[PDB]
Amino acid sequence: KYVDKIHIGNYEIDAWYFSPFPEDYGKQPKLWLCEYCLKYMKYEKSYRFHLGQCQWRQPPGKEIYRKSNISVHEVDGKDHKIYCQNLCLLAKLFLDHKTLYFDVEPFVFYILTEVDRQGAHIVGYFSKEKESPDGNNVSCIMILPPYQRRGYGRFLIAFSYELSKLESTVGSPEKPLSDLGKLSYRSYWSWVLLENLRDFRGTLSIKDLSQMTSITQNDIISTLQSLNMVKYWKGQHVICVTPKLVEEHLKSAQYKKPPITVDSVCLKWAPP
Ligand SMILES: O=C(NNS(=O)(=O)c1ccccc1)c1cccc(-c2ccccc2)c1F
Ligand SMILES: [Zn+2]
Repeated sequence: KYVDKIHIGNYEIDAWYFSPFPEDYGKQPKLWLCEYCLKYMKYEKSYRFHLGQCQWRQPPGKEIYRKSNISVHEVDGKDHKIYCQNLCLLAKLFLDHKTLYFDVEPFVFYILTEVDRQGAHIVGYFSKEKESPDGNNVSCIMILPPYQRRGYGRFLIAFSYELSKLESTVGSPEKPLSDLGKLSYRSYWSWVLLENLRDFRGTLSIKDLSQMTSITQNDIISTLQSLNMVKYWKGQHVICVTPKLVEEHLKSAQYKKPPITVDSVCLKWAPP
């Protein structure tokens, strides 16, 4: 009765939440999605027919990042409305709190793919308001279940701050965050701030760290509080840490997986 399982590419994936695909699509045992254009179909036969006809082998929009077989496409919701609506309905399967599926024109979408000889395979994405009155640099961020906890979420969160740096602005993801999203941001912020605290020593203020990382002062403070690296003096949070305590944190299992890194040399983008 609601969609509860999808087939996309070589994966079958169970749903986590309701998504408002048309009612008729929910009635089927599975929903079949083209992994390139994201069209959703009701039958294995209409899916197989589509696979032989469809000419897409990557997302639409512009490839703004490519390094080896990792790529990011920027897709404006006004230029590619149907693709973006399809992506939003797919994402809502895994996001409890996303509420926008059809009115995609105010958004830009950054689609992460991993490329082989067959084409560019969607891993996840994040959406971002073209104009955010609140300074949100991510609206929703979703990594499909088979790629979760494998470094792709870390890449996309880093990528989102790389755009913010290019815009000379700080940014924070729109709340509420998902459960995975919270853990992932907390770990990313800790990593970035600890690595900057290692490389300086260093007369870095919180404002300094915000300008260097595009992480907001508030998210830096809440992170530094969770690491017990801040003292408070007459109304001001101030950094307080030894080089050694910084290394103790970084030696921990959390920060030991080799990251897929965002190479600024491979990013092609300027503020619109
Ligand atoms: O994969 C993830 N994080 N794990 S990760 O290895 O990339 C990572 C992230 C940050 C720090 C360290 C490791 C990840 C990161 C952000 C969002 C989601 C997500 C949220 C709701 C529904 C579906 C997915 C994630 F799954
Ligand atoms: Zn297709």
